[PDB]
Amino acid sequence: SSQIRQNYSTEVEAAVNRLVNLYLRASYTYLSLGFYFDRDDVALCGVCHFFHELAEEKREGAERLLKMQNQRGGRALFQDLQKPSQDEWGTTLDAMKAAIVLEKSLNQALLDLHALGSAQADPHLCDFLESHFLDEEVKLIKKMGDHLTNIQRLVGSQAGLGEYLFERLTLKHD
Amino acid sequence: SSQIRQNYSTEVEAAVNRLVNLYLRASYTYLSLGFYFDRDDVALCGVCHFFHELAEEKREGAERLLKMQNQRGGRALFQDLQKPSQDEWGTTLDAMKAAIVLEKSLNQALLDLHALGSAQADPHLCDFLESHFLDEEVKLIKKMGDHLTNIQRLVGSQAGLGEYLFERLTLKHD
Amino acid sequence: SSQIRQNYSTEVEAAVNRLVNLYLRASYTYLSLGFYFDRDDVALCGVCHFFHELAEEKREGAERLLKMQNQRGGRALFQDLQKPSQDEWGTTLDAMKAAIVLEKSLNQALLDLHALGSAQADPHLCDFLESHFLDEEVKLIKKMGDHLTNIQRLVGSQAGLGEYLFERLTLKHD
Amino acid sequence: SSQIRQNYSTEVEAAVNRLVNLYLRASYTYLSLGFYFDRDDVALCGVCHFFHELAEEKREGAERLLKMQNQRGGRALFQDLQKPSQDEWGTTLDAMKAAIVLEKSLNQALLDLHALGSAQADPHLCDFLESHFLDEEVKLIKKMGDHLTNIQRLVGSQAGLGEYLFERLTLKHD
Repeated sequence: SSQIRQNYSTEVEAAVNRLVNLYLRASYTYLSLGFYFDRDDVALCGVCHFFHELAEEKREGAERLLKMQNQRGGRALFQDLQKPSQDEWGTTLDAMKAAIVLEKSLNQALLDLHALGSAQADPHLCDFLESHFLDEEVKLIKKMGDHLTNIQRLVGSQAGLGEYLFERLTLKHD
Repeated sequence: SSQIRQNYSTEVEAAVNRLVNLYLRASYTYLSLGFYFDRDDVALCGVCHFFHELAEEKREGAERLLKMQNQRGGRALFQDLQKPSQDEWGTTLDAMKAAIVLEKSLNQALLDLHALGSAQADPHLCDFLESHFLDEEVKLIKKMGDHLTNIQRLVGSQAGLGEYLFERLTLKHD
Repeated sequence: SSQIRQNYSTEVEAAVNRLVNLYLRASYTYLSLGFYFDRDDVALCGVCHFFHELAEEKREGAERLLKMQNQRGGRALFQDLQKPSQDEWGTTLDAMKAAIVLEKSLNQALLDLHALGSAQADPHLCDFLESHFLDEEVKLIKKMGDHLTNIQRLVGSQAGLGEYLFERLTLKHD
Repeated sequence: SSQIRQNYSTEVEAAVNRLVNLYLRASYTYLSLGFYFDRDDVALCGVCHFFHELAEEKREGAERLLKMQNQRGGRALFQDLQKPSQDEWGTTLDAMKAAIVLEKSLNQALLDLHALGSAQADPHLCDFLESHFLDEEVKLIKKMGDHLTNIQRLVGSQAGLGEYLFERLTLKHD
């Protein structure tokens, strides 16, 4: 039961639970991506930090959604977290491409949820998705697109050299 | 007169004045609630601080609305402030129930005003109600619901003991 | 491929991947447990912190196992993460009971893996499970048993009061 | 004579002396490796620091083993230290390959000694090899495998450029 629920549709409640699952799944994908880059036959430190930072960001996003669910009087429902789509992620380029596709899918899910909030006249939901979701997604996708462009320019005829240099000079950590 | 008014409907201007009255009335209710808990035959310090903090928050909300009214070129109009609905507020439980009802009514007034802003295509109003009103209300109502649940679990067969313990261990101050 | 693998059986590699899944599943269970205690109709702050701290600990355990997998030249393989066994977790007592059962299952999985390491004559694995897994589990299970005993002594005839007091006086945070 | 020897087999005592010789020999190999990279016709600063750090680590390992030998009441016996297997070590890649082979041989000697300790029911020996030998070896071999992968990706068609960049950007010092 809840003593607090107000202007919070069952449709939005369900969509929020699905978005939690999508964020957690994204986090799990990023967990796998980072560890792949820590394989001794891959060994790109900076790429591990990049994807693991994202794993943490996605988990935090899910956690924020769950906090909001409870603030509104909705009820968290968890589903299975599907294993990531690949066991091996190819080159830094392949991985960054998969990451952009992943983010675009999360972004579309956010847009769909915002549209649902508008349809349900739920301005708190609208406000919430703004800060910490919509703008963060746009910024993250821009960063990934920038990375992709730099990775692509570094392939040329010497892909190994380019991959090393990108990790050394773009993906620094700490 | 005003030299600044732009995209600010008479409908919104009037609704903002009514919302100021509702916030001030809420502040007055909270003033009364707190002092009731300071009666020598009631004597629950933590409950006084809880409601008096809310009295201050509600007054600040009204003040923000009035500042916004002037920023938009609307004109403040004050009405009587109706005395609070009760002279005596019963138990901490009774009081917390009355407080939740009060807040839900303010929240509904905010939602009605946001809807009016949408209908009048007034995005500044929309932005304004977001921060410092909509999200604050949701958070406050969640806190009150949490309190209610804890108060309710403490009644059992020993209501006096439970009421004392809630004030001592949940409603600490300073 | 790997250029580093030495004395690391396929049996242990597979068992390590399964243990990663078990730790992640435990983390997910704890995520759900904590949020349940943040429902407005449950509202036990200290219990949320307790289970969320464990969610973090379990995720870190999985992460350590994955780091070790790569250090040994094994290959991480992720599987679905099964949703937690319950959507609603009952009383603090019910939850603490479920947590102890969960931990005992993880502990048994650690013991099974240590036995496999002994059978495969893999002392690095043996060393690894020692620190940060075996002793941490024993300590955690002891803490949970202590909590259970205290929760049980607090039920008596006044379960609501006891549940509140345990959260207030045992499960403090920060 | 000794007044302290307890549960310390002559087999383990002898194996410990042989392991001291292997560690010292490894240290000597690393001494040679580093100085080769300081030849004016080789001139790779970072590679000198990398191998000289290892020379120090291996000497310290031998010293720890000798301290333990005396703690157990065994008697140190030194043998000749065979000169390193090469006078000239080729490319950074050739050298890193030779280093991995060297480390794998030390690791195997540690595993053989741990097995002997198990066979002789000597848990102090078991404990000792754990910390500061077994786990350090695994970590070091993982680092070397990572280096090898990076060196290999940098060869491509421009080996000179790749060798310079690895030394500049991976093997920094101080």
